[PDB]
Amino acid sequence: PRKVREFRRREQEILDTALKLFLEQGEDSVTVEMIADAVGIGKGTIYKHFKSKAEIYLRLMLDYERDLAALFHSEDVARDKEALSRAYFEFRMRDPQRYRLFDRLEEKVVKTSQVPEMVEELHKIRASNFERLTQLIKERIADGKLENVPPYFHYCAAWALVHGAVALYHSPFWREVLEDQEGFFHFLMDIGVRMGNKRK
Amino acid sequence: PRKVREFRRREQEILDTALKLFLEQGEDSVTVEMIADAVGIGKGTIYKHFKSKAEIYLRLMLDYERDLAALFHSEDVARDKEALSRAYFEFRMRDPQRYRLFDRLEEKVVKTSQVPEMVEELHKIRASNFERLTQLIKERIADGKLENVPPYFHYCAAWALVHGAVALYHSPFWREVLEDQEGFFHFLMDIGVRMGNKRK
Repeated sequence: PRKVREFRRREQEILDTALKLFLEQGEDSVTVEMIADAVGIGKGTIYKHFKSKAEIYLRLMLDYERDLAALFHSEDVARDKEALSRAYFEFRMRDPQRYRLFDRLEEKVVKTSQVPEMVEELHKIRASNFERLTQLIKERIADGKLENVPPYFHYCAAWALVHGAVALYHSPFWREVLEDQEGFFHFLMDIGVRMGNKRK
Repeated sequence: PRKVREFRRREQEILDTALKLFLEQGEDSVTVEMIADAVGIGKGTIYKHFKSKAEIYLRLMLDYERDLAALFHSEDVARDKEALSRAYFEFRMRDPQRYRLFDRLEEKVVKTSQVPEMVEELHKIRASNFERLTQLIKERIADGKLENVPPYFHYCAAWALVHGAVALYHSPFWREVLEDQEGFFHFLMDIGVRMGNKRK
């Protein structure tokens, strides 16, 4: 499996390197040559790893859902809720600058020359994760922690917050909160986990 | 006297009439001529009370803040919290399409070199309202309701939600949330009043 493991290493750095390159400067402002030079493998191996620039885009967005999927222990026997729900909220807001980037890339790629094999593969896992989210809510309404209301009361709520906070970390002058301020983050985590919780 | 009250009818009604027209039709798709006929008076009549269409915009946004100002009963000594905290959120989300209308209207022409005589009054009234909000936040940490963290931790949360919900009340598929479910509102109300509260 040795020829395999160094393939995955080379491929991963190119993915980690590239993400900084889009997040730094600009999403459109990078090319394979910049990513090739940032890793220094001379624009030929990266070609073998990923055929096009757009392929890296979705491979990032695919892997983003793979980790959110991996966060969901996916086997729903007992296990601790809330804490997984916290791991959810921590995950959604961990890189608000990355969040808005991925929205741009889906709006970019899907309309313009989408490589649909990964786009159509993507929506499947996104809809698969959505199911696991609504499932996570139902188990939490069953225990009695969360309030007994339709699960789209909640999944829309958990969506409205995460959409607003990322809009906070972005639109105005709140560059104070964006960097450091781990007491707003863990405060914001407690906001989501305690959102809709029942009080007698 | 009797001579006074009839000024207020035209101004109030035409503004109340007009506000509905933008939300139904479009903010830019309407003109004073339609608004003159929507209540059925001469355009010349509207002209004396209100100068141009673009100026009509801010008088709504001013009155929206004028009512929010009146809501914070700094006149009153007692000062009932929580219900005022709900009255805040109830006020902010009662017309989420109007919030985006005012947000969109600010994004539109009024921001760029149009009737600034009215524009700076808004910032003054908005910044004055901001004071009463952060004041209400601090007073509620005094009682022990909110968690003891810097008082704009909460104003940032309460802003991120209200920005997300308005984006939800605007989300593509949610035509039910506005009129079918009145129980989603009271769900968010219990969410807002109980947002950031301290535990044992």
